[PDB]
Amino acid sequence: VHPVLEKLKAINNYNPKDFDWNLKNGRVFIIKSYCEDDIHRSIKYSIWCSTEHGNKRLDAAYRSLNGKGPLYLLFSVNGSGHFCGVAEMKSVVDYNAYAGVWCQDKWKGKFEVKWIFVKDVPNNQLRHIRLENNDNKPVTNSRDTQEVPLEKAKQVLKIIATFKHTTSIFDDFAHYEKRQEEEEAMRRERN
Repeated sequence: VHPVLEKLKAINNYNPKDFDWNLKNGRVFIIKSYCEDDIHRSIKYSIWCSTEHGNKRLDAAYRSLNGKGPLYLLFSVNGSGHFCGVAEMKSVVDYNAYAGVWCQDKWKGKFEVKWIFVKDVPNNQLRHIRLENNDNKPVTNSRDTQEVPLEKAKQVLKIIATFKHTTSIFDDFAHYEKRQEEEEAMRRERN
């Protein structure tokens, strides 16, 4: 286990056993990430960034929720065929600061997150749940920042929370540490 990840696991409480999936209120959105690298950076730095369109949608929902319930984010890397975890949105969107940690280097802005679940859940465990707000297409064919209606979100979160996973993005944390070192070395060589 890479020492950087060991410390993150020590300071956090990933994959809790008492998560309340029977949401009484709050709101739930799908996050469709470009790349595994972004998940690694988000876990390390507890920030996320979507496109300009996606950031505005998440900011508006977080602000309208007014702290009365949680806003959860269900993450899936594009092309992967699975979800890779769940985080809670923990701040308003900052539209002006570049985070400098995404595969899409051009993205401006960020918001704070708290990672709760970090676990791979195959799409075949969720594809039967359809979203009445996306003309009843499966939740697994959603685009980035698609909202999951509350009752469907309870079903999805129950499956994610209880799934006996075998793999997660933590498995090759060492690879992404090395990629970050190289990404940073490349920027230093430019300067």
